[PDB]
Amino acid sequence: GFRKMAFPSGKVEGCMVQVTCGTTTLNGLWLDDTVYCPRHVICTAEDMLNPNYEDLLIRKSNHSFLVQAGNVQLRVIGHSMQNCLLRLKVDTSNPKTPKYKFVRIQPGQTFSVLACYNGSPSGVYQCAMRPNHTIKGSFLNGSCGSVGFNIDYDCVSFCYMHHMELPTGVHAGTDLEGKFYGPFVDRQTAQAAGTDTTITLNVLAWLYAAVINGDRWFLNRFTTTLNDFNLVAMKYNYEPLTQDHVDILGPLSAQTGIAVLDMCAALKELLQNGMNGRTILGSTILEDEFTPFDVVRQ
Amino acid sequence: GFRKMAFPSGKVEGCMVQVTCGTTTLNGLWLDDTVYCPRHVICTAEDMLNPNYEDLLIRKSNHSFLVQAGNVQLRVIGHSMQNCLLRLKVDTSNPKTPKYKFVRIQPGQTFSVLACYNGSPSGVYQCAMRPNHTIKGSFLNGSCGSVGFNIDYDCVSFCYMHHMELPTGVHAGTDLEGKFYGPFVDRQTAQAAGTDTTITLNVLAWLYAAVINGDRWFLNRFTTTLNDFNLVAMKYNYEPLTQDHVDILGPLSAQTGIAVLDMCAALKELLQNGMNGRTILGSTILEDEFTPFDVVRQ
Ligand SMILES: Cn1cnc(Cn2c(=O)nc(Nc3cc4cn(C)nc4cc3Cl)n(Cc3cc(F)c(F)cc3F)c2=O)n1
Ligand SMILES: Cn1cnc(Cn2c(=O)nc(Nc3cc4cn(C)nc4cc3Cl)n(Cc3cc(F)c(F)cc3F)c2=O)n1
Repeated sequence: GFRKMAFPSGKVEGCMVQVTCGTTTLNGLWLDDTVYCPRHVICTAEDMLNPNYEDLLIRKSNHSFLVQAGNVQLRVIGHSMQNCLLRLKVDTSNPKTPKYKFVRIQPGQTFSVLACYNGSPSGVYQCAMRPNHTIKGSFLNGSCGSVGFNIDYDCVSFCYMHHMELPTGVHAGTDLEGKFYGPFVDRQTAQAAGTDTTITLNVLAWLYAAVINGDRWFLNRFTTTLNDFNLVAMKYNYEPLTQDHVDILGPLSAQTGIAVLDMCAALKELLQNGMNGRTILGSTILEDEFTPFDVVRQ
Repeated sequence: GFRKMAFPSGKVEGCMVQVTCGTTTLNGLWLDDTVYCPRHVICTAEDMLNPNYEDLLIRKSNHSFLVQAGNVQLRVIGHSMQNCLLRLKVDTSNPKTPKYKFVRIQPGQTFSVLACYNGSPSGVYQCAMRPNHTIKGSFLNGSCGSVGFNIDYDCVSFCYMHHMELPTGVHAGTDLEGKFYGPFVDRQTAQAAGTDTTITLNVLAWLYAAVINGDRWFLNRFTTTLNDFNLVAMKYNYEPLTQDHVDILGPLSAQTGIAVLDMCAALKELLQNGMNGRTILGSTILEDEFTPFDVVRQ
């Protein structure tokens, strides 16, 4: 019974606000007395290609910022720019602020997204940071500033602030210090992501999950070293497997009785021969956004 | 970017409590001054096969119910049984109760699930009521009493309270009046649902979703009648299509400009010739847990 599940979103929902500059508007994140939002909000339509953010910013007063939390207008007391984020100081502390921290997630790791429009939460889903530092999100116009997060105990680890859609339909954004994931810049120019690779640790977890679910037609009796598997994997644009990843897969290996390198030998034959029309957990494509942690939990 | 998306769960998270009788514990739903929970909580481990709930309930008083809303304890002031649910009147009106309704959902309709573990939310995901009145959910031990719901403009429509997992790994529960979906009874005995069917109206809406998102390869120049299509549907364990179904699909037909019976002809070809190892909206099976409403909203 494996499926993508999001963390409950309530702790983030009480932090979503709307931020408007003139006629340009997007989502912002209200923690304590600070509102975080993409600095792109200070662009007019003409500014959106080739903006000079330091010029646009110095030309702004606090009153230019219209910050709305539901029915309530909050007043910007002060404002500073931090990389590609604005930090708006505001006259009131959010009573709903959860315990939180700002983290920089790593490729292969998952998080929940609260997709938001004009400061209003719309939906929640899980997705993963890709090796090429984009995310395959589900985002419409007005979603700029929507936030990605994980929850451990009662602490929300914010890790993603949505900025833009790339021409291929994938998405780019920043951490909550405003540093972009990947080689992107916040301008309305056509930017291409590098070629993507498959998250091997997660494909391996998925194969383990399929074995736990009773499907083992892809297992074989070949052996491989880590080095020889990594050489094959890179020829098929799969990420090489580190020994840390082998350690991460330890619990699934012990539960199923299939040594990590033996599952790699299964994967190797799948990569070289394909699936001869067979399916795994019902699909002909190897899923790579289900983490070992997700498998173990479900 | 088209994926299953759950409603933001904040309004439901504020209603989740833990209910314990002796050592038996599960989740309850706290609305105004009432906690709703499965009556199975009044079972000792020895009672859980073939219990007599009328017998067990008369032997308890308000004191025997321990209700915890996080750190706070709520005092039970009264109690009664309604079908397979207990209604516990409490001390305190939940200050966080949203605008809400209780609805009974029909087969093929979708809802979000807030999976909970002994009173604490842990995950959220979208699923559907199967034609055979079970749910293909993701529920672990301790999830009894978790709730399913939809949201329409600040009003939460509760439609499902989780009770149990069947031998096949699917799930069974009640509406918020305590009446089970399907042929099931709340006791720890092996029970089976009827044979399931694929939700034709949902597959068709998902094919429209694909057309809108650019996936056009499965279309053909052909067309079919309702009666001939249903001859194919029965042979492949799909639900028969009705004119109401066709009427429901009108807006999706208009937006894409593909007549409904034209999409049925494409579906008939997909069922008969299988897919070519190609994908529709990223998946390699015909998805049937998106309603026409879901496709529009996304
Ligand atoms: C299809 N899609 C998927 N994700 C996105 C996110 N996204 C967005 O929501 N808005 C953007 N531009 C704006 C236009 C506005 C018009 N008004 C009146 N107000 C607006 C505010 C914004 Cl932010 N963009 C484009 C974009 C946003 C950036 F932050 C950036 F650095 C470069 C960009 F090209 C956008 O991608 N849309
Ligand atoms: C793996 N899984 C998938 N869904 C479920 C839901 N589920 C559940 O969470 N609990 C159940 N039995 C209990 C045992 C308890 C032990 N303690 C200390 N407290 C307990 C409370 C419960 Cl409810 N069940 C079984 C079950 C629950 C019912 F409500 C019912 F009518 C029949 C049943 F067989 C269960 O399925 N677990």
